[PDB]
Amino acid sequence: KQIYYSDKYDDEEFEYRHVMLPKDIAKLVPKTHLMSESEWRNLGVQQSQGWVHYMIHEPEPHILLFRRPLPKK
Amino acid sequence: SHKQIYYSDKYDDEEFEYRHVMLPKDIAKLVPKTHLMSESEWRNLGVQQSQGWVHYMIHEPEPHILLFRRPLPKKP
Repeated sequence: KQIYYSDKYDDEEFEYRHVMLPKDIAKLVPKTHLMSESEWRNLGVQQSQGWVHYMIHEPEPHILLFRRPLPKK
Repeated sequence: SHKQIYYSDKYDDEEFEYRHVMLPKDIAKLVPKTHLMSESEWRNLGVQQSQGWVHYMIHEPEPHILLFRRPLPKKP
């Protein structure tokens, strides 16, 4: 498999997006704490900047929810 | 599923920058069977990406997958 990034969906202050990890590397996503910008890059998830892991997902561990405030506004 | 379309990483080389959008199989049919798309055509599918992308090939085996590519600068 490979990593797939979705389309962005934004709200009143955040441009949203989530990554789809192959179950292969999903078993490296810590379940106890959010990943640091430096942490997820080490996984394989290449993105721009300002994209930060904002929420832990216990149900579906292969989905990394990312956030970032609207385009350097 | 608040999302269905998926973009892969920009695997590139010293000539062209690649990527490939992945449509949900419930749309493969709206994808022109006989010709390559124009920016307008794929944007219509809902594929959102940088303007410079170009539909250079139809993925025969599994058609629901769009194959884009763009030129990588430096010579020229």
